[PDB]
Amino acid sequence: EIPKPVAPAPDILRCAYAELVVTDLAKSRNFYVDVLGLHVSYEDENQIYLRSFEEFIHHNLVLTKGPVAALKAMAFRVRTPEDVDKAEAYYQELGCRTERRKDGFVKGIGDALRVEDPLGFPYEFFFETTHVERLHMRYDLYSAGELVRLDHFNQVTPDVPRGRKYLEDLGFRVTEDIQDDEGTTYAAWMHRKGTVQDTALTGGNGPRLHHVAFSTHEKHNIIQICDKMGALRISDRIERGPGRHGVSNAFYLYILDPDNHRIEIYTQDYYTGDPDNPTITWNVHDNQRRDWWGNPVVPSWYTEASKVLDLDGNVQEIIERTDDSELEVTIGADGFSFTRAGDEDGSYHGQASKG
Amino acid sequence: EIPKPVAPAPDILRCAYAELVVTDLAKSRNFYVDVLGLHVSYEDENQIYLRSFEEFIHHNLVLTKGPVAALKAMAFRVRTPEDVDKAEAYYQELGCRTERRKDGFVKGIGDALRVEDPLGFPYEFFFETTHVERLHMRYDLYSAGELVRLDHFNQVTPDVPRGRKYLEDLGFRVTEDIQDDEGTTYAAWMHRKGTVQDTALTGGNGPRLHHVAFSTHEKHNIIQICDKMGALRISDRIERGPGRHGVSNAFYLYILDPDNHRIEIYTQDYYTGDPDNPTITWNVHDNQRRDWWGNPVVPSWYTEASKVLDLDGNVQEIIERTDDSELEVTIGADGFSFTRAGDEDGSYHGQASK
Amino acid sequence: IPKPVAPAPDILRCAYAELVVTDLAKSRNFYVDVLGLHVSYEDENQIYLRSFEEFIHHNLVLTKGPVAALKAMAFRVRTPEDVDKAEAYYQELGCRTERRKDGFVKGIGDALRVEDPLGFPYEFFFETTHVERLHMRYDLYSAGELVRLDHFNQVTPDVPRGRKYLEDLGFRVTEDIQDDEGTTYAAWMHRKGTVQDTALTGGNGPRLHHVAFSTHEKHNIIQICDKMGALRISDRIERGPGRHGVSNAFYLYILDPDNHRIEIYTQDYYTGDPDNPTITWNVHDNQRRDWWGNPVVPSWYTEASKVLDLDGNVQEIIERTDDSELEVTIGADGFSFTRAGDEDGSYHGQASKGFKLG
Amino acid sequence: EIPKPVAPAPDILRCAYAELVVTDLAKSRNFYVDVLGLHVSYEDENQIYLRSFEEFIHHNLVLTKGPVAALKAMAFRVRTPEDVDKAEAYYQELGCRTERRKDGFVKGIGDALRVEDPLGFPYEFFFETTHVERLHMRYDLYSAGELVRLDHFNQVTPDVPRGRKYLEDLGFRVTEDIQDDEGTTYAAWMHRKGTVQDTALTGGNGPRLHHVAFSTHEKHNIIQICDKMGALRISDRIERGPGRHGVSNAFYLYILDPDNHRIEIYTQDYYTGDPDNPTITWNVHDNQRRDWWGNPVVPSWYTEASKVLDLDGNVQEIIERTDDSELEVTIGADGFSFTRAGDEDGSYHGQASKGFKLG
Ligand SMILES: O=[N+]([O-])c1ccc(O)c(O)c1
Ligand SMILES: [Ca+2]
Ligand SMILES: [Cl-]
Ligand SMILES: [Cl-]
Ligand SMILES: [Cl-]
Ligand SMILES: [Fe+2]
Ligand SMILES: [Fe+2]
Ligand SMILES: [Fe+2]
Ligand SMILES: [Fe+2]
Repeated sequence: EIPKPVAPAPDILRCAYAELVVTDLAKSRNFYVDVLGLHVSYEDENQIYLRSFEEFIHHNLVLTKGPVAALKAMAFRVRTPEDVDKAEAYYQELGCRTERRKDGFVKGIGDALRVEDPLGFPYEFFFETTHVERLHMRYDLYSAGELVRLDHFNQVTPDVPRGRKYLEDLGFRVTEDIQDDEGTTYAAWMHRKGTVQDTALTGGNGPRLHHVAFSTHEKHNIIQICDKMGALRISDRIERGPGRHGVSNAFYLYILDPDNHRIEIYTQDYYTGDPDNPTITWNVHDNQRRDWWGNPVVPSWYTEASKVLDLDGNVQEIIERTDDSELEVTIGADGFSFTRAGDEDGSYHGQASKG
Repeated sequence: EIPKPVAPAPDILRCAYAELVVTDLAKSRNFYVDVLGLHVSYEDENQIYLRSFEEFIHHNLVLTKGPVAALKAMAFRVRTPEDVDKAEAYYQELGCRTERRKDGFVKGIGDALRVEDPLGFPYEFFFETTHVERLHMRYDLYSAGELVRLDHFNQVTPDVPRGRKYLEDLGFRVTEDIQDDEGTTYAAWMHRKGTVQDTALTGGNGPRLHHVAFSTHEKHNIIQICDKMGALRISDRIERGPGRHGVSNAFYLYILDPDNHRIEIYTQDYYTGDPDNPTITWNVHDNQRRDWWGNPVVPSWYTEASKVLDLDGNVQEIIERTDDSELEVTIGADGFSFTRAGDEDGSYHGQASK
Repeated sequence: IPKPVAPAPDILRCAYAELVVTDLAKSRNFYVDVLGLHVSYEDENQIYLRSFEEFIHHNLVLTKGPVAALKAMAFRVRTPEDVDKAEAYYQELGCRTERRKDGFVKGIGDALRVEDPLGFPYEFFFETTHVERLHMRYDLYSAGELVRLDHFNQVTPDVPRGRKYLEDLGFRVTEDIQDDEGTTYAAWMHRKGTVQDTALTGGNGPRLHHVAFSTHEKHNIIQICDKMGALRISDRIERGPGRHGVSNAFYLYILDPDNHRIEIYTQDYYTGDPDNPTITWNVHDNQRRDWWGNPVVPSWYTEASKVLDLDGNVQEIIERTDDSELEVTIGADGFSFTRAGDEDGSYHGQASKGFKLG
Repeated sequence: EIPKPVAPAPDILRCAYAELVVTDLAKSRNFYVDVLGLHVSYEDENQIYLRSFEEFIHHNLVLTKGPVAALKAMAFRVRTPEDVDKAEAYYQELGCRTERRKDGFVKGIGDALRVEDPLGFPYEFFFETTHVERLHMRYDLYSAGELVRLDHFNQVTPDVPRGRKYLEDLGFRVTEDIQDDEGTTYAAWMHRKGTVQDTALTGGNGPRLHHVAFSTHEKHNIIQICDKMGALRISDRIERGPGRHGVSNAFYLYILDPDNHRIEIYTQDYYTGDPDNPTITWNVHDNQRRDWWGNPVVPSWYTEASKVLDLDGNVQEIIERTDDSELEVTIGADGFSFTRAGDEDGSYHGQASKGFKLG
């Protein structure tokens, strides 16, 4: 168990940006700018800084050329400059490795703290950031598939309860989770900004980054991303969806970038900002929990995820999950799922839904 | 081959309605009225007559209680009363069994001809029908999943070229098809009304009815049907989709009624009314041909379809396809498909996609 | 206008308009950069444009000239022989015709242009150069994509006279607007099984009221408005967006650099059955044009494009003598209602929603 | 100027519900339930309690039968029980009348404080509320026009800077405003929950309630409300819209209930939760500021609004605005608006846009 520090937690506003290491900056640019339409805040020969349509902070995504594709930092903005001090004291008490840079790690961010957190993830906390033109009314630029906000991160970690307690102490509130009747937790979702999630934990071998998620305005915008990928004859990079989630209630899609970093497109979850927001727990065998329409979850969604780096830029060692596997208990040879609890009709034994 | 009659073909306007035999009328009512929101044109203890939001003819669907669920008739509206006579002469010349009822087979249809067509399907041709309130501006009745038009039928038949030529002789024009390099035809789509299809042929054991399709206004209306089915905890009756079709370019969904009759929801195909409308042929191994996004086609979509009846109400015997199977050549053990022709990356062998 | 003995040509649909424009570059910016139409051909004299789902060569030809005007509204006919039928039909009507075996504009073959009995330059053709049908080119699809040509709309002074002539030509009336004293203000009529291929608006004419393009969805029309706001050209949004009464379509009217009016349109209904029910609206029904009762801007009733004769000269305007829709609905002596017979929700001497004429 | 109390401000979460007095409860029920599709939490012969599709607190709207239609309370939820005490101390320090009911003023609310605020508005602060079934996945109930959340209130008040400062001290941050070049503020928008607004100030004679706003998921849901009102032949109850706002960037519609209470339908504004969120100031003469497409703002939008009650249930006296009128300076006889700053072309002098004048 990760202890609760005496030191006060920093006041975290929201997920703000991810730094992803990519192997071929031009191929990555083509995906994120030409295919997906993200907006360039800054670029050079080593990095591309990208933002969503409604963003005013400098960026939501930094693509950094490197030898090994991986998550380098998942950054959360805090409420005040003093909250970066609070973050530093909090993680030091946790016994975590930290590094503070008054002029930032990436362009457009000022005083920033990176940490190797108790789950092995590279978290950044910052307040100071360079404001840019907020493009929210630039309908002359708006794409039929426009990505309008950064919504969340999702982390693969082997022990979900352990991670959950730590994030709650940090001020994240759990909104939804997946458990079974034998005391196992498979996943949890947790927030600061008053949507379903700013980050989320998926049970599995980790630390690995499961995905970064961007929002659209409407469901047809997600449909258009699929249609465009069909026209570009890259439909093989559509991993899963489009669908309606059970957990979160959002319309969604998962696609794969050139380094197999997974990107979710997401819209129309609900408000969670009240402190007694009702927590929703799904059973792992409920075939409407991940896709509300019962569409099967492809095995790659459970097994594949991105490496993460430590503060020296080296890949974190992966620790094996020993708790039961969501893949195995739902779609593996001895798995089970149901449509209606207690009804044999519409249940699946040893296979995925829909044939 | 089915020879072309010397008798002139009836002038067919469009698909108009289907009569489905159902085993439990109340359960079927629940599905078509309460889940799907179709509008009641007439009902009693034996039948429910239903129409879409924009329809002015009496109905687009008749649910008839009976012992064995099946298609009883797929009905096309013809241009004039005289076209019913032309239909009778045409099918008589083909040597088909016909039945003419001057006052109709179902309520709200007048003079009507039913035939056991050369592919074993029960076709009806009629002109006269009772007009009803056209609900196209009744937004006080509009559902979040509103079904707005009847769009098409899809028939399973063993020899697609044979059926295609017969339908061409009847004035249907092929818009799209699926073939391979060996010259096998797996499916064809063909129209009268100036959309992609009024009926369609799927290669397989037949005669069987693959589906009846209704359209929505927008893609979100199809999404809502899925969402509603999840809320009703009947997501197991979502068979395939939602998706974008390759063939037709329509946004689509397939669902299953209480007797396993398959219903497609469909929107936003394209205009085909010019007589030189370009015909599109897809390769059977193209994994974007059926679902443009490359999502796999579940085997039940290829293998399962509804029985059809003869004019006595008995189930039509089935003839097994001898041409190659689309299922087998794409997703079966010796099948394959591609994302990009000639590229092993994104190809699938002995396996479906994704 | 008498019904010829000669058979009418079999008309499939509206197919394209040729508009004369004064500044080709400014017109290009509007139709290509703002509206996203697709270039089939262009040079210093003309720009040929098509919608997303079209396979014929073009739906719009922009021709540089001194005086902005409609030069031709073109209908495609079913067979080559129907061009001969059109020629014989209009000759019997006593109309001026011109036949060009190799077309008037690029990508059209054998074509007949006529100065029709209402003074409009109609073209009939079958032969056209097929192009890449872009209907699945989602790599090109814009948030405001125009997917088809839907219809034309013509200003003419005597609507019944025009209606009868178009009925003889094979168009079928779907909807109209009349009053209780027997005046007709507008009529809509079709060949292709939608609400309209052309339409008549009562007023001084011949003038071209608009050309209409379709979108897939209502949000595509909303995006056009949003984009025009972002470009700071919201003053070129004339009217809308709205829901029509007549046609039931979602709509918008915008103005090109020469004030040619373009409608964007979606989700009208099927009309292909021969006994398709006609719908007649009362002129005082404030839901007939905008279903939500939003006021119809006066320019919509007064402004429209000049049309040319076959020499390229502007057609003389003939004044409407029947009552004016503007005057009887939104002028100082006008009225409209929300519910027939109800004073609540009625408007007298002004438009709906609190406005009078500017 | 309203002074900043020494006492700490309550921590306000969000707007939570309004109580509207209505004259004919059945007619009001038909509007809010049958026309608009709000979900009944409770009703009797005197009150109807309604919530939106995604709500889990007891209600977002209470309709209370009474002799004079008016706003009775605009209610904000606070973060903790202790924040109700803080609200009481805060308003007392401001010299405002307060009333505390341990078991609530309306059903499904617990310990609650109502106040006559410094602008004459009846505010409620509460934490405790009865949870109900959250209908957010009840797609079997979902309407083509479904109202999914309560979004905001909008208040008419004569002195916008005076109100703005008071609300800022209370912790609301201004996200957008409308000013001119002569020092006049015509309107301001301010939030707690991280959308553009939880409440808003519109310059005018007040206190009056301008509107209550509900959100939809998508723009087509707003269009459906319009379409349905046409089918019901109540298009005369569509006041303004649908449109795209400049301020807020939301797609919108304004409609009028049976007592002329104005309801906004709203979707797809942007995130404001960062504390340095950029404040956007529009010039009052910019004809894209209220409707981005330049559609004219109907004069009733500027002149009509609902009465508000004091804690005794009597109507609050109206105080006249002396600052310049947005109506007058934009669409009135000496008004002006532009499409492009400094361009005569597309400007409007002494009339509205798109060919209209004031009736
Ligand atoms: O591509 N296919 O799977 C198709 C295309 C159109 C259809 O109507 C259909 O039922 C199947
Ligand atoms: Ca000034
Ligand atoms: Cl999921
Ligand atoms: Cl109109
Ligand atoms: Cl506004
Ligand atoms: Fe996610
Ligand atoms: Fe189909
Ligand atoms: Fe039109
Ligand atoms: Fe508002």
